[PDB]
Amino acid sequence: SGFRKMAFPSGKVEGCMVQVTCGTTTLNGLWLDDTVYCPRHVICTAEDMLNPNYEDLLIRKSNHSFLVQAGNVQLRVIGHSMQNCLLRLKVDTSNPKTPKYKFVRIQPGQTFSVLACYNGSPSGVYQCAMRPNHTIKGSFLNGSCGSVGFNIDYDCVSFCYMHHMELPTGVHAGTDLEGKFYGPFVDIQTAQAAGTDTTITLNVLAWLYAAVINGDRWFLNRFTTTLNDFNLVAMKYNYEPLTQDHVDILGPLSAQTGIAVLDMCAALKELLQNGMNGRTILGSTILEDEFTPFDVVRQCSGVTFQ
Ligand SMILES: O=C[C@H](Cc1cnc[nH]1)NC[C@H]1C[C@@H]2CCCC[C@H]2CN1C(=O)c1ccc(-c2ccccc2)cc1
Repeated sequence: SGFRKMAFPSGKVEGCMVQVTCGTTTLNGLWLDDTVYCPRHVICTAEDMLNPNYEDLLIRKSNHSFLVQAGNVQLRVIGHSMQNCLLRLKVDTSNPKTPKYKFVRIQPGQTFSVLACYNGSPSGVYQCAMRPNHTIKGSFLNGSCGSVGFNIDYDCVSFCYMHHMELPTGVHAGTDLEGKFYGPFVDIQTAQAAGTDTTITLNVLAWLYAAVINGDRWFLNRFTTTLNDFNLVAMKYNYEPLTQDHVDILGPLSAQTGIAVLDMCAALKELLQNGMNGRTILGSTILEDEFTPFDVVRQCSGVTFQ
């Protein structure tokens, strides 16, 4: 029993973190095979960041303008190219700890684990969701750029995030591993701000199913709702509209608990209208939205408690 935010074991990623230095900037890169991936702003000073031109900044560097460290070993760069917002550096050695892996662009609402690194050295791990406004509520200090996000299935690591910047509200933005930002953000130190965010409805429902699988049913009710009357209520409380594809996604959880997804939407609609009356769900006093349906099935018993 119990339900916690849970990150994937981080060993396979820890064996890929390195340190990358260009001039006086140092940050983290990701060493798979014979490439090292890192934020392309490692080639910038503080002042360049106001208005950089990366193409023009990069033609000015050589292979030996980049220093790559892996533990105590110096790795020798033999090639470099820019890919959108990342650099790929080719190094003279193939990472012997490279895991089976793939690169994925995750979609708002999905979750992943982040290995926070400083100077190529892993310091912590936590789980977070991609918000609808394309930020994440990370925990990151200066020097954490190049820290990655990932999911693990079987033995295969799906890398899906690289950390590039922190926004004024204290949220974090970054890219996939082909260098394309998540959201409307760019690697320029120019006024930028998180767009308004929304509660991830699919996840709240998934988490209410969790609560039922463990054995708690206090927040259910006798009512059902149409999809459409749900949404009139959802918008008013700044929840994402529920779509039929989100309803189909919840099928398995609906089936494990015998609660119909709309019936759960009526449960939620009533939670939104009345509060929780000082009660809790899975230990929380507030509706939680950073567990996906897949996160609930992965963590919960396949046998409902009742
Ligand atoms: O390496 C980590 C940081 C990101 C981060 C820090 N804390 C959590 N995450 N890298 C931020 C870098 C690069 C980034 C690229 C996108 C546009 C914003 C920049 C911000 N970065 C700077 O180098 C930077 C640091 C400090 C200031 C600053 C300091 C004092 C007053 C105003 C600005 C401006 C830029």
